[PDB]
Amino acid sequence: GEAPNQALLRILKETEFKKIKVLGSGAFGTVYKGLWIPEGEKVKIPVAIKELREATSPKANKEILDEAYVMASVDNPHVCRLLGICLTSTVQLIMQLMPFGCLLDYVREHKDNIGSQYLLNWCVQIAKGMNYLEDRRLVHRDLAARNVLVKTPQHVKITDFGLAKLLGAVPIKWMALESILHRIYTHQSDVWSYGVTVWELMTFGSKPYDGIPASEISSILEKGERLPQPPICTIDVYMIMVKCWMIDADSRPKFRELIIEFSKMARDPQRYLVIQGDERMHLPRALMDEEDMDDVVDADEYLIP
Ligand SMILES: */C=C/C(=O)Nc1cccc(-n2c(=O)cc(C)c3cnc(Nc4ccc(N5CCN(C)CC5)cc4OC)nc32)c1
Repeated sequence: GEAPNQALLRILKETEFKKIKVLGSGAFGTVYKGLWIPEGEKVKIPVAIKELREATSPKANKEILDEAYVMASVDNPHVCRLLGICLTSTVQLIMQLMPFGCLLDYVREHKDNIGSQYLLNWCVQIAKGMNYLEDRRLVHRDLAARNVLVKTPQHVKITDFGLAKLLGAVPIKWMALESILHRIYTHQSDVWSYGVTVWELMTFGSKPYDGIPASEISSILEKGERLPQPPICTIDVYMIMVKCWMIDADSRPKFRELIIEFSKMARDPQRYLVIQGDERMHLPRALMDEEDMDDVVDADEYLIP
């Protein structure tokens, strides 16, 4: 029924990479900004290293390992890549560094400077990665603006696959109704989450259903209520979100369709999003935690035979 998964999982020596700074902390683990030099080859790769702070807990490791298994098995420009695993006292995940951080943080921080062309483009990129997930048959089960990371302001990537699962087999606000009521997840259910994600970007990081109980949420959706149209949004952009939130999953648009629609819009962005001073805005040595190296290469340019 299924093809063999012939992805390579790479084991790395601790000496190979160094941790420079702490990006985030808490719960099971903390993730570090880092530099990785691979073996014999003389290149330096910027990495995000995530490791379990609380030593080893036998229950805990399954989640970290599963994340690695899924990450290794994916190759796409708009999906985040796992370089290696380090089997120390604590399992360590070495991943490509997304220098500009969380997409959700980014829109909130830069809302004054984010143009329509960037927004439509981000929408296209997320759909492309998500469609790739669909080709895989993997389901994100947790797609949100928070789970998209930006490598350059013009290039974002889907992330947080730890909960990811194969088709067949909490972020209640992002969840589809079929997921809330019946714990059912499908690529189409994923599409609904994509719509909430699009809404977050359009609203520049606003919180959906703010001040609403999750307990409340199923009824509201059952009621047929949905998220409001964003001020920047034209009816054409808003309608796409609405289709994503339709109760009948098959009725909802496919990611492959979503890529098509957003691109057409991206072709003439001002028509579909109206934002004050759209024309004016601009969005971004240059390496941190090291002075020495100009041998740096992005993970993306670093390929493995
Ligand atoms: C979206 C919320 C969020 O903070 N997510 C987050 C926090 C910390 C680390 C990561 N994170 C990963 O979990 C996994 C990978 C692969 C990853 C890759 N690259 C980054 N880059 C990155 C994230 C966050 C930050 N900051 C620093 C400044 N601080 C105020 C905000 C968060 C910086 C950064 O690279 C500079 N993060 C990753 C995700």
